[PDB]
Amino acid sequence: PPHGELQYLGQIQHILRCGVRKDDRTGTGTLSVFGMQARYSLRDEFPLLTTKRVFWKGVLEELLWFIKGSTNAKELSSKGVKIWDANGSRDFLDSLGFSTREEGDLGPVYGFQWRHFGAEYRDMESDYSGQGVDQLQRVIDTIKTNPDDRRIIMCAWNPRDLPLMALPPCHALCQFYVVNSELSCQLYQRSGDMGLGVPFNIASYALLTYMIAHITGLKPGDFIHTLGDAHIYLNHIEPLKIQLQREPRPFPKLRILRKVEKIDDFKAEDFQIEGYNPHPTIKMEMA
Amino acid sequence: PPHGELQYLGQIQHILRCGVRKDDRTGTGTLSVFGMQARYSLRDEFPLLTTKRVFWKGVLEELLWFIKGSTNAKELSSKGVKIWDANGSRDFLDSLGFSTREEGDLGPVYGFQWRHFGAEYRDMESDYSGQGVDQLQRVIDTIKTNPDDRRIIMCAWNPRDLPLMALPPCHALCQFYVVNSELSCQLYQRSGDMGLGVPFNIASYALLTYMIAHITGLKPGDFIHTLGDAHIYLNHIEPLKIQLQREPRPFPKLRILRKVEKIDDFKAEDFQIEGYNPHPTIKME
Ligand SMILES: O=c1ccn([C@H]2C[C@H](O)[C@@H](COP(=O)(O)O)O2)c(=O)[nH]1
Ligand SMILES: O=c1ccn([C@H]2C[C@H](O)[C@@H](COP(=O)(O)O)O2)c(=O)[nH]1
Ligand SMILES: COc1ccc2[nH]cc(CN(C)C)c2c1
Repeated sequence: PPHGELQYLGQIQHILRCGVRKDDRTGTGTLSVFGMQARYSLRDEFPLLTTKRVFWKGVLEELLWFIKGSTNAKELSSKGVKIWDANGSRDFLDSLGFSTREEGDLGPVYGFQWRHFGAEYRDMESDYSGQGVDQLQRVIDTIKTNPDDRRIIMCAWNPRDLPLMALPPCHALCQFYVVNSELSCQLYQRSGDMGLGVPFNIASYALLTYMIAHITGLKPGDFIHTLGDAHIYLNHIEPLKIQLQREPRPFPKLRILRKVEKIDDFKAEDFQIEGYNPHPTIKMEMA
Repeated sequence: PPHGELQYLGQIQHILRCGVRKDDRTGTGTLSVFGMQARYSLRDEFPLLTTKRVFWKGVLEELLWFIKGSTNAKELSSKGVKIWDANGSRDFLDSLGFSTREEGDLGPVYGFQWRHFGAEYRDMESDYSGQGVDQLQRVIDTIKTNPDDRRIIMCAWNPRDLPLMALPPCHALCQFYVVNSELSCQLYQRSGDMGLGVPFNIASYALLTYMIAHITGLKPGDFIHTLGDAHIYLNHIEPLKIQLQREPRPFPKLRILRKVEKIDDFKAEDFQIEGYNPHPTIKME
């Protein structure tokens, strides 16, 4: 029964062989394919990629940050995780015409949409209690009361709020599904950096599925990863060709160390990655 | 290496062999798989399924109805296409607590979202000019000025408006992509009836892609169909097993009979399906 990581590596091989040259905003260039799908099992395994070490602390702190409803990059930065800091910087905010906005205010991004979809975004420090649709909690309620429902969806893509965001969301939406006491999740990702982001993104939503499964007393099932523009940056090709030489090691397991009743109560210390034996990281430039 | 209609037929075979028995809202029951994807080429071909005749007039009138921004089921019904009528009926509207709403008012469904996303929905007859985001026109503008953009998206799923809709959308969102003068489209469909709906749905978005390609002077590329809950109802299994035994005929072509500048100007008579040779329909409840 073949290792789950071979699907990701397979997508890299497909983009390298069949992808087409395409320019982007940074003028690095890409090889790109439109429309891909991979399926990663979550049964007695957690799909944290082994051919290159994935930044696990980042995955976990960012997810907890989303779940709090936070849109303050400084709040994620306090936890050791810098991945949203460039997008919240005075310079980057000024380049979007948000001169009046405080540093770190990303606008109504993921945290805001999951917890207060459709509320009037004022700033990051504001009180949004009871405003908008709490999509995350409604997903959890529906899994509990009506698991066979086909509307268990969480949408981050909000065309009305897009002009206020520092970055339009990659993770447009995700859908949940229940059968035989197993919870699965599909993610529609409109744009995927296969070198840097994708492994991280797989881990983010695998972890979300494990958390919701625990709250609802279900077993994790599959994570389905669907991509729109799936691209490799040209400066990542040599690093990626190195990574493709590495045999994957078995995926680790994720233990949840205590019983937890509401999703708001999860803390970083509640999670233990057990058996993670990645090969060494390879450097790959971003902005 | 399987192509065209063989992808759809392949998904039917996969659900029949690997799908899991599941109850649904109606308690008829289904075989179901979660997460599927198919790729249909649009280059010198139009993916209107041949193993069972697809209701072409319905596809076309409904798409033009969406594009107008209409949310009035009676307006689609006037054109011979009844598929939204049950959802706009006085009884069905009363069962959702919309006793004050006129018959046919489906609420803020596709039409409204594509043209006025985020506007305050009052009723179907109201004037929504300049209100909300016009996602359809913004897709067209972006394809013209910045084809390499990865944000060319049209979203029908609006959690704030869901409680006002007669039906929550199947077609959550769709995304466009341009490379080498070819326009492609991916559709995220959260729930797919593989027997009745899916063939129709493929045709709907293939046609949308052809229309936008024409306005933007691009050639059609691929249509990618992504599904969430992909199911076959149990009463459709015997009919579907019959359909799987039919050899597909080549896909037809779609001609666009005149030059058209804005997407609002397309009319039913502008479109010609040429070479369509389907097998006879099979009935499905
Ligand atoms: O969680 C994320 C956030 C961003 N990106 C990527 C994809 C693109 O390479 C780039 C953003 O491009 P745009 O689609 O925003 O234009 O960063 C990811 O892969 N995952
Ligand atoms: O254009 C459409 C509209 C609806 N359906 C389907 C899927 C389900 O069988 C049913 C909707 O059920 P829910 O997913 O809303 O629960 O209708 C389609 O396939 N295509
Ligand atoms: C309060 O007005 C708003 C603000 C942001 C929004 N995003 C989506 C909607 C949809 N709504 C008009 C029903 C919205 C409304």
